Amino acid sequence: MNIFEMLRIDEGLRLKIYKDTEGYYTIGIGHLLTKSPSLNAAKSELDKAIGRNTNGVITKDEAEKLFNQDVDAAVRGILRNAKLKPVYDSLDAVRRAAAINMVFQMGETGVAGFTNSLRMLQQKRWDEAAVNLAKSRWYNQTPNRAKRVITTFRTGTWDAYK
Ligand SMILES: [Cl-]
Ligand SMILES: [Cl-]
Ligand SMILES: [Xe]
Ligand SMILES: [Xe]
Ligand SMILES: [Xe]
Repeated sequence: MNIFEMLRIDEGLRLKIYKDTEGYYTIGIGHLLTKSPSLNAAKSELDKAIGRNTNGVITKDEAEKLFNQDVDAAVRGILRNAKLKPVYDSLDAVRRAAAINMVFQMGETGVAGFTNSLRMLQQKRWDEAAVNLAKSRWYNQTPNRAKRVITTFRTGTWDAYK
């Protein structure tokens, strides 16, 4: 298991524009297109992202391409953030994958706000972090996904994904 397979499982793969759990237009492997309610705005952001007139549909390769870009951006966002990087560098490989998933999902600012959990993770207080991480809107809105990520930070193993 790795970050890619992990996110492919949590996000799924959809070749046509769809709405995510918050109702925003998305495509591929969780590639958010726009927060706007306008489908045309979404079609325009998609065409710009792909480089062609897609008419709201892309191929598997195009999806995987956007996915690679998005994972890369997520890692880079963590490294660039002064509140995230030190935590991230303190973690083992498995746990780092969990941090990437969260950022991919809610953004760097979003994760940078889990101050208290950040500190517990840095201190390697796994069970405590786990409990604090569940006290969030993220967990109440996508509890199955949040449980899998939480267990991963908790245990340092990929068990929740097997
Ligand atoms: Cl893009
Ligand atoms: Cl979920
Ligand atoms: Xe992190
Ligand atoms: Xe994190
Ligand atoms: Xe976190």
